[PDB]
Amino acid sequence: LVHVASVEKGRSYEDFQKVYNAIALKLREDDEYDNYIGYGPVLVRLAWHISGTWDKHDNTGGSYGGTYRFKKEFNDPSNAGLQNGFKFLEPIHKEFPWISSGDLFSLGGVTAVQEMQGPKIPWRCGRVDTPEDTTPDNGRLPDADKDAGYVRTFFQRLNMNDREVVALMGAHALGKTHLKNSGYEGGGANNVFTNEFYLNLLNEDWKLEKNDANNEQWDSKSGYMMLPTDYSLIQDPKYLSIVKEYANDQDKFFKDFSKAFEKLLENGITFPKDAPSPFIFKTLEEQGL
Ligand code: HEM
Ligand SMILES: Nc1cccc2nccn12
Repeated sequence: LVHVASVEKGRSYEDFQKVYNAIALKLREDDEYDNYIGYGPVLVRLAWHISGTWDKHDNTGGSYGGTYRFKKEFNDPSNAGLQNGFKFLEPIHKEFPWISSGDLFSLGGVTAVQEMQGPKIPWRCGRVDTPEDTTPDNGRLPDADKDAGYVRTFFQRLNMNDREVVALMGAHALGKTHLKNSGYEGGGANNVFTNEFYLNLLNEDWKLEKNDANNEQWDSKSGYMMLPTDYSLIQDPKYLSIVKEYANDQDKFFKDFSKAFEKLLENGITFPKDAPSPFIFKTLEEQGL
């Protein structure tokens, strides 16, 4: 299976900046969502979930096909709550109906990270919608109740190494867990992209507690929470080294996150040699908008 990127006909950087802007403006406008978290965190999670179905072995899944639009994937139990991201993006897709579904979902995540003051994430267009029968089956996204060895093995399927996994998990500073979606609850209301996941892991007093869904999670009295898979990054010595690196170097985290996230969103895609270079979108702030 080769998935060759194909630029939406006649479109260039300025087209995609407009789409970016529309998402960014809606992020600013619809600020009440999820107890004033806003939609930034769920859009990042959406971009990851649409990409994280990829399997390096056969090139199935991945962002290219935009298959989250189909019911099998839309209704994956692992994707519970992402319907809110999809609804957010509906009027954007109405305004810009030429963009492919994969490009929109992935661009949503890029826009969210940047608008939340995260690193710039270079982004390439050209994902092409594929048919319903290309939708990957449920069960390719990771479980949260597991340990470091699970996390490490899981992410080999996505061709991610230890550094990539640890960098990517820093997105867990964002938003919160919701008992009705995942069987985990809490984490506060953060919508600023920082390296605080690593700082919190290292510096908080964590207790292993059961939540109201009868699942174990790690909680601190300050109101922070970590999944078992998050906490595994400080249980495993190789992950721990990396957690400490990012806790001590915000810029390095930003740079590594940006690379890993771009890679995640592009796994499975063949870019022709004469494809445009990745785009780096300006934030609303940078544009004076
Ligand atoms: C072992 C890997 C991972 C596991 C088990 C995991 C699990 C979860 C779970 C259970 C939630 C709560 C969902 C809810 O209840 O609404 C969640 C939220 C989130 N995850 Fe992950 N995740 C993982 C990796 C990632 C990666 C790689 C990213 C992005 C780079 C990501 C970004 C997020 C974001 C942004 C949220 C918050 C969404 C919201 O506030 O609505 N996670 N994650
Ligand atoms: N631990 C965790 C996982 C996913 C999202 C999130 N937000 C705050 C904490 N958190």
